[PDB]
Amino acid sequence: WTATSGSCKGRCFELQEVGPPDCRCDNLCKSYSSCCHDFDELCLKTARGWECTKDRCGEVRNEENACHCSEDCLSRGDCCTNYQVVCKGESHWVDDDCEEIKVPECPAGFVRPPLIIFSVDGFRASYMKKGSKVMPNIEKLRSCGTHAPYMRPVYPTKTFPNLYTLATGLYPESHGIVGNSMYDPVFDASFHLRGREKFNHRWWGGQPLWITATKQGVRAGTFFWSVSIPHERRILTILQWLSLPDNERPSVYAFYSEQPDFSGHKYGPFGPEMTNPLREIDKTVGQLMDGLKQLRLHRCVNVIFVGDHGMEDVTCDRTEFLSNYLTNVDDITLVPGTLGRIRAKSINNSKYDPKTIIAALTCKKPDQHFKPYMKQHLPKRLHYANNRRIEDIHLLVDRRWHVARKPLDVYKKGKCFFQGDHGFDNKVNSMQTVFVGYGPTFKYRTKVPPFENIELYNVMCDLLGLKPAPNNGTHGSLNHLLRTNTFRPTMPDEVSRPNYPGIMYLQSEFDLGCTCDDKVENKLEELNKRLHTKGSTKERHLLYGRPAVLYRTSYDILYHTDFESGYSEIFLMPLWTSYTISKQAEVSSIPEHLTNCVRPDVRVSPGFSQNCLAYKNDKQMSYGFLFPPYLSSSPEAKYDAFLVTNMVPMYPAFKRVWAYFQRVLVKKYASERNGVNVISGPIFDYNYDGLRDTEDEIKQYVEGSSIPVPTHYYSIITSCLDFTQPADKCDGPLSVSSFILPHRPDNDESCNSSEDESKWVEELMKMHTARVRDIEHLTGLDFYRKTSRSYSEILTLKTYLHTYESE
Ligand SMILES: *[C@@H]1O[C@H](CO)[C@@H](O[C@@H]2O[C@H](CO)[C@@H](O[C@@H]3O[C@H](CO[C@H]4O[C@H](CO)[C@@H](O)[C@H](O[C@H]5O[C@H](CO)[C@@H](O)[C@H](O)[C@@H]5O[C@H]5O[C@H](CO)[C@@H](O)[C@H](O)[C@@H]5O)[C@@H]4O)[C@@H](O)[C@H](O[C@H]4O[C@H](CO)[C@@H](O)[C@H](O)[C@@H]4O[C@H]4O[C@H](CO)[C@@H](O)[C@H](O)[C@@H]4O)[C@@H]3O)[C@H](O)[C@H]2NC(C)=O)[C@H](O)[C@H]1NC(C)=O
Ligand SMILES: CC(C)(C)c1cc(Cl)c(C#N)cc1OCc1n[nH]c2ncccc12
Ligand SMILES: [Ca+2]
Ligand SMILES: [Ca+2]
Ligand SMILES: [Cl-]
Ligand code: NA
Ligand code: NA
Ligand SMILES: [Zn+2]
Repeated sequence: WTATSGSCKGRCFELQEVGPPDCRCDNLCKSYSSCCHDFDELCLKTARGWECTKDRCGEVRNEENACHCSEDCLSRGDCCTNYQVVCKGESHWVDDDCEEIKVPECPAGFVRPPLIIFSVDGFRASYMKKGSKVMPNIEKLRSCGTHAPYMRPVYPTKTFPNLYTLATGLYPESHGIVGNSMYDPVFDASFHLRGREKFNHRWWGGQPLWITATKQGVRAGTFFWSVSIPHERRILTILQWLSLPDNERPSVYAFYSEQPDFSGHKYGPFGPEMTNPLREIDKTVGQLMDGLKQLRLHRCVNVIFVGDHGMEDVTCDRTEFLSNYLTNVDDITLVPGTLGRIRAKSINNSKYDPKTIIAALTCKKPDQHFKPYMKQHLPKRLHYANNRRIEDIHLLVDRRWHVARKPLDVYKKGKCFFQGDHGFDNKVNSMQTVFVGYGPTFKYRTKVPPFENIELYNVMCDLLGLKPAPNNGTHGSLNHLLRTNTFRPTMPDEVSRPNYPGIMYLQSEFDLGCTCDDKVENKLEELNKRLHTKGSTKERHLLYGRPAVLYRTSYDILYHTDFESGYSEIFLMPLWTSYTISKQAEVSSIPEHLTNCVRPDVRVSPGFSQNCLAYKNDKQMSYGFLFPPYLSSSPEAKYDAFLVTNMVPMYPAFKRVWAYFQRVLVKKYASERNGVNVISGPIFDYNYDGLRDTEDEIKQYVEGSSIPVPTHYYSIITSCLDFTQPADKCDGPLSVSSFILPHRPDNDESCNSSEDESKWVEELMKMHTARVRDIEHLTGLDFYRKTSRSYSEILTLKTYLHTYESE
């Protein structure tokens, strides 16, 4: 209940929320059906429109007008935004030449440059270029300020997940807004676009920027605007708040436009009808900047122009129906569209089986436009699993397509309405969105590389002098956007120092069940192999320092001619293995006599070694090697590759992937990149939280042993960004690509896996591309500790994702 017979007189767009049943005069009142009776009359005035004209100049103040052209309007803070242009001979902001803002130029009583976030729904990255002729205000922001060619959204590429990521720095799995629609089984409650449950605070995890600000003494404007408040009134309200007294005035503000998303759904991303919404958004930007200029704030305020996601061409005819695959289609609930989420219609049905649903949806039609996954098997770059609101079964839908339960869902919701949609995999080009920063704290005329929207919360906090709440950004990775206010991070401290074992065991102390045909015998070459086991080639194979171990554990550094490793006594395998392959390196085969060779490592105790008998007796599990025997520098060096300390457990199906990567792709990348340094290793993430498992979280071991089975294998492949220099003699910036491959007992994910590895393996590896940072979270390791580069630059490198999309 609301007692709507109080009044909004002098309270219009009040910042503090008053509690029921007292009637409200803030934005949200409309969305809650709780505004006072006179809210429209007093707070939503429209009389005479939004622009001054010559005949209104110097008018007598009429309080009914939407905005004012009277002499007193500047001091009242309520002129139409074009007032000084029409009445005082001033230029529009867009007509002024760009001049570098070297320092904030703020009115007295301004303690810090304010931040205004201008968010645009569905603003696809390529609009900046393709629409530039109709968006002069936006183009001036972009060209004069700091811009990226695009910004990567989070998955799913929907509105609420991305806007709340912008506000928190968190992945959807952590903040809780995992889609525009959700069921929470602990609450037994549903979240929808329509209606009232979406306002309950239990949906919204983390700490959004407005709360971070408020807790630290910085006042915030509203972030959520009711759909019926027109854009001109949103801008006027921001400008009015900016004229408040110092003690009352917010420092952070947000504007939101429902466009161009609204029209893009109807007409497609480049429909001819899209030109007008882009014109209109630009006009609104022009109003803001003109308004700021009137207040003498245009060289004081930092402005962020940012989108939530892009838009793709999607029509009703490109719909896959689960009714064409499953017999049991009425025993499931599907969350449909540009992603699929499946759960049981009834939790009383004990004949519901996820395995049989997945199998009925796997590779059933030759041009099938979706792929089913258990959520823990989704590419780790998506970070889309660790939330009870994300259903166990997930469908990744091909760009340009939808998935639905039955045809009737599409025509009874029989002809097609829509031509655009979004929600797809966040690496897809059409889903990419925009970032522009303009103001005293941003750089002048500066282009920066594409980056992820999870990074922006930290920067917004830096722009406002706030300490960010714990989040998924990597604070410092965006310092290159900023003139000043940089955050100066330090490297994390190493927690565990390594042991450096020498030769401590005789061959006969081992009873591992391993064989090797290696009884094959010189003081020239005897001292030389000794130097290699003490680390004489380490400078070649460990280019960026050894990774630091950031948790408590017991591990050994092991040196060899061709590779170096950090060997875990707890997990009985390397945490990491590092090696460099020059452009000139040669690929050889595993000699016939060494096919089943595994050799005891006399530096490492039997008790902390793997054994071959375990693999013999585990009928499902085989083994691979981290440093590949195929890339040995010489016949004699190859024996090192067969050490028991270089062995890792591998399903035969996965060994097909791994063998092709090692035998073919590494050498290909070395030829293309002019050498590469490779770091490879295992990952254990049995609870799919994106974070390194402790020993007691491991769910699977090689049968009859304490050898833990990795969930994933990673590689980090580094070279010189200037590819005219070899990877091992690089003077400047680095270039990286990485992956986190799921360690699966089948290749069901790859529908073409019966074919030669040259037709499917690289495609798999591209799907599972990763950031170095993702591998850091999953391993508790810290890479690139010893380079010549600035730490901020290295942080940027660690956040890079190699996407494999063209332009
Ligand atoms: C991305 O960045 C984020 C933020 O940095 C990272 O998330 C953090 O990860 C930490 C480790 O997983 C985690 O720390 C835990 O916090 C517990 C207290 O949690 C509450 O308080 C915080 C602080 O205000 C709050 O933010 C939390 O909010 C979550 O939950 C509510 C709903 O309940 C949601 O509104 C919200 O969206 C959020 O949900 C997300 O996180 C939770 C986990 O907290 C997930 O379950 C959800 O699916 C969702 O992803 C909480 O309200 C604390 O109690 C934990 O302590 C246990 O573990 C320690 C280890 O040191 C152990 O010593 C203790 O014994 C203790 O164990 C006891 O509980 C166990 C489980 O009940 C039990 O088995 C034991 O036997 C013990 O009884 C733990 O420290 C931190 O909360 C989150 N923060 C957020 C915001 O998500 C994320 O990791 C980053 N991602 C990547 C990939 O890097
Ligand atoms: C989390 C939240 C959605 C409040 C949000 C976050 C940020 Cl960071 C911004 C910014 N800039 C805007 C935000 O909301 C804008 C908004 N208003 N009205 C809407 N209606 C439908 C959909 C979105 C909106
Ligand atoms: Ca949106
Ligand atoms: Ca884990
Ligand atoms: Cl109302
Ligand atoms: Na086996
Ligand atoms: Na297959
Ligand atoms: Zn949309």
